[PDB]
Amino acid sequence: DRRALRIGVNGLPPSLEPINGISNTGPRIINQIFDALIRRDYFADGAKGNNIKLVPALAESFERIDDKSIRFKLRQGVKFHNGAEMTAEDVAFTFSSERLWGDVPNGRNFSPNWDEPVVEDKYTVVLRTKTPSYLIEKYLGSWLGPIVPKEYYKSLGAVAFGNKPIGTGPYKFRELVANDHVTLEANDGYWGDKPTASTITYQVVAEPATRVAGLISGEYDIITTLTPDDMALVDGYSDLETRGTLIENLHMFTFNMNQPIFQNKTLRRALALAVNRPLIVEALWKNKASIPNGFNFPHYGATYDPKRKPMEFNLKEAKRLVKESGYDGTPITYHTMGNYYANAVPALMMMIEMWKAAGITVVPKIFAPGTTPKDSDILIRNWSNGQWLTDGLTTMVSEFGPGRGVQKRWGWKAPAEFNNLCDQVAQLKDGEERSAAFNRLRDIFEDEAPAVLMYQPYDVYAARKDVQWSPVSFETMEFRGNLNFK
Ligand SMILES: O=P(O)(O)O[C@@H]1[C@@H](O)[C@H](O)[C@@H](CO)O[C@H]1O
Repeated sequence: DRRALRIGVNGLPPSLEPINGISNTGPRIINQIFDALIRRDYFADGAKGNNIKLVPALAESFERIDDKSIRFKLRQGVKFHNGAEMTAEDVAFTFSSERLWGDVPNGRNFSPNWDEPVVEDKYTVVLRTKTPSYLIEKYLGSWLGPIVPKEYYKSLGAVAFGNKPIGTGPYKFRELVANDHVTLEANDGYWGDKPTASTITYQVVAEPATRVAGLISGEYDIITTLTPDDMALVDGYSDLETRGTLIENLHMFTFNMNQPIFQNKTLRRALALAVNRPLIVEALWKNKASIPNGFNFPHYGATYDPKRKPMEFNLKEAKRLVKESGYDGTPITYHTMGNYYANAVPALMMMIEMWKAAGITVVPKIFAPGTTPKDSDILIRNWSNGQWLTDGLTTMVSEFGPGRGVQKRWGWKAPAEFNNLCDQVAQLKDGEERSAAFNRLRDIFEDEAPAVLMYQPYDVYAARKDVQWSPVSFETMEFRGNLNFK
């Protein structure tokens, strides 16, 4: 009776464990298998997929009890896909030190300074931080929020769980063939709205042209990760149409600052100032992508500055910084996994011409999916950052802050003021002091260039008109109240 939904995707996450799966590819599957305590209701009050409104989901209700603690009263009788009941012990294990120190390597890095949860009774749990945090609600309504089954997860382990996941969500896991496909089936025991698809298959078609062809042949219902130039060919078919939105993600490139050439900021800044981002955005994105003024976005709220000035493209100063660095003309690789990111390779080719004008030789190192390149082989690599809280702390603090990946793993030796301001904004209410501390972090980041911010992508999907689904302003696919078949 219900139609089978087929989605052609750019890739699959390494795992379906909610934290390990954090990437451009995981949420669109994880969002279907799991629910969090709080859900971002993208379409609430007439919004077109961009509403920040957080509403209770596995939590029937909640109350903030002090500046570091929230008491959650859970929905009763909700079942995981294996029959076990969702209780306070599952929620406590989800945000426990045992689960978040998985060796799940980024559980600790993305999380606030959680104190241990308190199970007050079967359906009541207090989630709390060791220091004051006014962001707890936002953290529990984000991609960190999915609730996992304690006993099943403990018996399997994080990675085996990530291959056979069990959650409470509208679609249950059926099968996975690594780097090929994931198939989910409707959970007719779902506590929320009835799932409208019989099955949902996510099938990897790494090349966009082959993926557009699949939609025309009728092998796919929806396809992901297209560019604004693909819209003309697709929209020509009366049966098909494109659906796009400006998402809360940033396309960027970053450096292995352990490498001697990038241990200092001089050549990082030359590589940053030589990029003419408005020309790339015009030529490849039809001006649909948006250049931000540092890590600065409308969904941040009180920490968004509309009047902030952008970083200027300056070839003259980039040439002078190249000369100043002593750069001897060694070709620098730029690792890119094909077009995992929309317009990744055409943007790199344009930037190579801009870097050549500055006197820098950058060569592409296109690597196939499945090839996990070693850290030592990386010089420049592309990346993206999902701005995953409706707040300024993510991703300037969460990715580039003290003790986290960019500084520890990739060796960015950040200034003292930056790291102190990162700690201060975690324990600080919105207002005048917080807003200026974020514009100070933005100024330091611009001067050090541990990464270069390209643009906020205009995320383009394509679909059959007989599949009623609207994209959301994030790197996921929401089908709750947003998936009908004509
Ligand atoms: O760009 P990919 O690697 O698919 O996913 C990134 C994550 O690596 C990153 O940790 C997260 C938050 O910054 O944003 C994603 O979009």
